[PDB]
Amino acid sequence: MIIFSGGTGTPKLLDGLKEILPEEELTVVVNTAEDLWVSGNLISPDLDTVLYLFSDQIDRKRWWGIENDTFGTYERMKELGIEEGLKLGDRDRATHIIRSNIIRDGASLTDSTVKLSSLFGIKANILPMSDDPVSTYIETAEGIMHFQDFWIGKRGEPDVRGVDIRGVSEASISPKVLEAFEKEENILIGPSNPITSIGPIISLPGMRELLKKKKVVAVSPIIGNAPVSGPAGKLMPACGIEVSSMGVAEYYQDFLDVFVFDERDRADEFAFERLGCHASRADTLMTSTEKSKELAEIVVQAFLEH
Amino acid sequence: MIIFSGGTGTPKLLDGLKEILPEEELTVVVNTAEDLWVSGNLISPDLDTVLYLFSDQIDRKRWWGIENDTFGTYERMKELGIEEGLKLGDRDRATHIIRSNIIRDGASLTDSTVKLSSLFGIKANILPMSDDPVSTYIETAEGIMHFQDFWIGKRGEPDVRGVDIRGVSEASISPKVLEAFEKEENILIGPSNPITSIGPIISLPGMRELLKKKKVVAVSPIIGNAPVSGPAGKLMPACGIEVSSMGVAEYYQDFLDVFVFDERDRADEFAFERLGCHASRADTLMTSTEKSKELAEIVVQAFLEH
Repeated sequence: MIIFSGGTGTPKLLDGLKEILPEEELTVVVNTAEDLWVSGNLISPDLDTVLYLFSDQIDRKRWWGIENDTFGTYERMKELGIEEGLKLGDRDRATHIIRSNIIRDGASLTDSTVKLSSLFGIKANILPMSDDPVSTYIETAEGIMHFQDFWIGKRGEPDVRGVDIRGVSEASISPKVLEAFEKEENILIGPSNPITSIGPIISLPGMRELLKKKKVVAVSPIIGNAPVSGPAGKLMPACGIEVSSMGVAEYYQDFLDVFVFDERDRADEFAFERLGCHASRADTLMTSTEKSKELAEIVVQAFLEH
Repeated sequence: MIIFSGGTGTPKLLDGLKEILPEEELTVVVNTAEDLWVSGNLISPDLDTVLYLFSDQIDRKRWWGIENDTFGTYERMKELGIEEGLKLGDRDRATHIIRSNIIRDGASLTDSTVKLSSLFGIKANILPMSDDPVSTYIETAEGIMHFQDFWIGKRGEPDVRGVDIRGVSEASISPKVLEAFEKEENILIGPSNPITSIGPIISLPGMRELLKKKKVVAVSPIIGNAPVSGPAGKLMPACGIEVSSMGVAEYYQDFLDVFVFDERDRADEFAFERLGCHASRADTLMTSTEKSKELAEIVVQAFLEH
């Protein structure tokens, strides 16, 4: 199975999915539009969260970075009054370095990910959406900046007026992802930000037509009129998208077969049918692995049913 | 006073010199032929050792790196079986990052040294010999490799048959070093390897002729027929130079004015006179700060006696 992952939502679901399906059969296509070179090394946050999740080292408190990691370099630089831009732990930096040394030798982002997977003892097939650079810029009132500066540097406080994913049009779907699509038929879109987390992946050239030829299931990241977390509350409207389960559904309308939204919503299931997709409800608020596992089972059943 | 520094000998002597002269008056011109980009960031080992020595953070046990530094990142990669090429501490890596972010922004190695000096609160004037890239390669029976590969990777075991300082002829003396020379009259060559620690500096185009117009004092790094530490024993003969204080003096013959070698030698003062330089002996074996101080005093006396 192929899972489109980005943000913190999907990795939480993958946390449960990896408990009901053989790891080898799990192919995670990760968003790279957040990738940034920092302190000489490439940081692929969405790629690393999945790598750490599948290697039991993810920090389940923030759902990014390594559990109880040290910050020697980060602290020393802070004493000198220098800010790396994000809290880079020492063990986490090793991943950036190992990945970047591979890239500096000529290998691709996919190559480094495959290697990191072996080093971490991961059986799942973790792959970046593309081997090409893609960056997400948020057009706010205070000017145009990178997603990082906006979400981390500004705590997402600024007001968003637009979103720009640069390079996506010029990018190419990873060769190994196209290979996976050649042997797969089920695609799961995790409950993440449709604009900045998932959008980049589906925005790649040839992806929309590729999804149309497959069974696609998606889980709503919104439980009502606002997402469980993330800057989805601002980024979505700024793109002319209603912040609701119905909005997300309409967004994937072109290729969505099955949709799964939260119980609390209790929305017109007949309305979803109008969009051309079968919808069902479940508890999408994953407060623990067990809750994630229960949502993963409902999702699997969604693929099995006809 | 200007001091040419490289290796571990000169910084040990600087440790004593900074105790008997005002630090603001010490300008250190540092070797950069050992500089390497490692794990995404530039490492200038000779520059850093001096930076750490003048900021009271040098590790006096190995005379490189920071005292009681942590190795979170280094250890993590070791567990994964990946070697960076040398033991990089977390605090030390901060220095490489701060320096590299500056170079990445478009500034020079000298510019980054000025900034790091401010951050560290150093009064001494630390300058790299040149802003241009220079790399020391060691020609062995097993093949040609970088100094680091030979000294750290192979532990200095290979049989040395040649030394190649690449880029030195294309490199230029740092403009700030030329400016410092314009105002200085006394130049000191610390007791370091004359081939790879001092050699690169005096090999820069125009440097030799520049040294002739000044009062130069050198301290022999050889006691007897071998150096106190380092691979000078292999590198010197591999360049047709006899491993002795006399060999060192002949190497600097073109500009040496005063030579200081160890007492354990008792060599013909007529021999040195023939080379055109006043010579005297002293205990050049610096086993402690006090011994370095004692040797630094004799060195200052050498400049005073003229």
